[PDB]
Amino acid sequence: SGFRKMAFPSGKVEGCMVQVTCGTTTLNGLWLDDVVYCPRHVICTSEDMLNPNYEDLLIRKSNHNFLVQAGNVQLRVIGHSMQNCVLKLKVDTANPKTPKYKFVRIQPGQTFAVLACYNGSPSGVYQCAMRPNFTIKGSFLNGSCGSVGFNIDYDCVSFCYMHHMELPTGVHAGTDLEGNFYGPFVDRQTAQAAGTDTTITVNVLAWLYAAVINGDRWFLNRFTTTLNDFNLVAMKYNYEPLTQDHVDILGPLSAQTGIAVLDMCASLKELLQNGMNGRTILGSALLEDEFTPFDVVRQCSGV
Amino acid sequence: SGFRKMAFPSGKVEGCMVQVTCGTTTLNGLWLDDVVYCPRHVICTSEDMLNPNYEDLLIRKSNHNFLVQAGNVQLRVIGHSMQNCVLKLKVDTANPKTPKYKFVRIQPGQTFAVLACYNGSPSGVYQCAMRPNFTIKGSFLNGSCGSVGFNIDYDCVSFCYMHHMELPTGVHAGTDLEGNFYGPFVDRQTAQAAGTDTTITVNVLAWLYAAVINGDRWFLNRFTTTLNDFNLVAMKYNYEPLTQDHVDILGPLSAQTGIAVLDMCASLKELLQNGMNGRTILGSALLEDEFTPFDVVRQCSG
Ligand SMILES: *[C@@](O)(CO)[C@H](C[C@@H]1CCNC1=O)NC(=O)[C@H](CC(C)C)NC(=O)c1cc2c(OC)cccc2[nH]1
Ligand SMILES: *[C@@](O)(CO)[C@H](C[C@@H]1CCNC1=O)NC(=O)[C@H](CC(C)C)NC(=O)c1cc2c(OC)cccc2[nH]1
Repeated sequence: SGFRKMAFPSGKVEGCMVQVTCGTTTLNGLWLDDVVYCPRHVICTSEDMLNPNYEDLLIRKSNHNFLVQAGNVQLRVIGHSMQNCVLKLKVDTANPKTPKYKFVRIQPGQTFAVLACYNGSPSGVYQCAMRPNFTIKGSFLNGSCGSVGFNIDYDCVSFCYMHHMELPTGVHAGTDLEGNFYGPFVDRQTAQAAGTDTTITVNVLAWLYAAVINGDRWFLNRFTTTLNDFNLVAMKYNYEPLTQDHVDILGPLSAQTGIAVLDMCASLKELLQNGMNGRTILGSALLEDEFTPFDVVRQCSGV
Repeated sequence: SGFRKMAFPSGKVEGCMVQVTCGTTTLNGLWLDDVVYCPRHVICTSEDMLNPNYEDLLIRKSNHNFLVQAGNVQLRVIGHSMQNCVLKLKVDTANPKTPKYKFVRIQPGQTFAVLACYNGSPSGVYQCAMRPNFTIKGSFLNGSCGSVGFNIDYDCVSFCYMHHMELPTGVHAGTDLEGNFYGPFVDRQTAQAAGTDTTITVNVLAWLYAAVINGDRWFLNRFTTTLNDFNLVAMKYNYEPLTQDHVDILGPLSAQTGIAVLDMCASLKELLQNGMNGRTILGSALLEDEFTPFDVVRQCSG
């Protein structure tokens, strides 16, 4: 038993992390087969980042302008190209530790593991959720760009995020591995705001089921609600709407606890209107929304 | 910026997890050099775990009774021994993925990464804090014994925890890599209770230093205190007493912010006696006690 935010093992990703340097600008790259993926703004200087014409700055660069370091060995760049905001550097050596992998664009509300790296060296790993406003609440410092987010299904690593930016509010923004940003952000040195953040309702419900499976039932109530009436209250409290697909996705958790999804909605409705009154749920004083139904099932099945 | 419960990358430990099976009992082992370490109760039968005499049980075991597998490849056992609650199985193959490592016994309050493992296959990694009552609030299922907790300094892996037991309350207990249980538990199929838990004072102070570093410093007062006066006060609010080592590992943060440790102790004392008065610290009205002074520096420095 027990329930904590838990990331997939990062070993298969650590073996792909490299360092990319152009001028006095350094960040992390991802080395899969004979191509290294990194944020394209590595080709910028301090002055270029204010408003960079990347296509312009890229044609003016030569292969030998890119220093790529895999641990202690230097990889030779034998070609370069740009796909959206991601620079792709072909190299003379294929990474022998390349795992079975795929590039996936994650949906808002879904979770992934983040391997924070600095100077091409892994530093830490933690779970994040792609929030509705397409930011993530991570822990990134200077030099963390190029760090990637991922999940692992059996032995296949699905890469879904590469880090680029920290917003003024302290949250973080990035691209998928095709170089497309999540959210309306742009890779220029400007202060950018995200859209209004909402709470991932299906995740809050799943996390409440995790509390019941771990013995916490104090928030339950005898009342029930309709899907529409719950959504009215949810939208009022800046919660994402709950769809029938979400109700279907919550089925297994409902069958294990014997609590109908719409019964848990009434319990969440009361929590939103009455509050927790100082009480805690699974140790938290706030309603947690960064656990997916999958995340919960994978720690609370059999308990 | 940003504060997360962050775990060390698990790759150096993933390459060391194996599966150990005796009869039908399977759990996880740690393969370092030519030795596999694992919980000794792997030699017990289902009905035998009520009050095992591990010394007699081991007498009835030979090298050929132990099935050690890295993946599906069997590692031949060429010797066996018992050290406290851990079994050391000498194997014929030295693990080529063995990292530079050491065995450490952590103190209550310190944090470490836990690599959840099942049938020798890593499944997840998360960060834990060793409670003052020698328990960790983790996520462990059937088959998780033998999973290890660890820290990584540069390229050295410091192993500090091997999982053994889930308590009736849902928290977990285990040993260091020398087989010595953290806390007053024993490897036996019985419901054992942990001592009443307390708040990790040293970590709360680290958290306050973190708030100061970020410009959130309303709680700094004009008082100071002796270490003894603070301890006696802290024990009345279910807070751990501080040691000399606790004062010492707050040194870097005290020097970074210019706030003497005992001045911050006096600030904490005020918060304990008078509450927060609706105010928040780093966006929360609850004082957090699962980040060590090192975790704070790592996430404010780099
Ligand atoms: C990468 O490491 C750059 O290689 C870096 C990521 C962080 C720095 C601190 N915390 C992080 O996660 N990314 C940046 O510095 C990006 C650069 C590219 C061009 C987008 N810039 C920002 O993240 C950024 C710029 C500004 C800003 O301007 C002026 C004003 C306010 C916030 C801000 N963030
Ligand atoms: C290991 O996997 C055993 O190999 C297993 C750990 C977990 C199982 C589920 N969640 C875990 O963390 N360990 C045990 O089952 C141990 C075996 C001991 C070391 C011999 N037993 C317990 O942890 C345990 C026993 C009892 C009990 O008795 C009866 C009564 C109440 C709780 C309890 N926990």
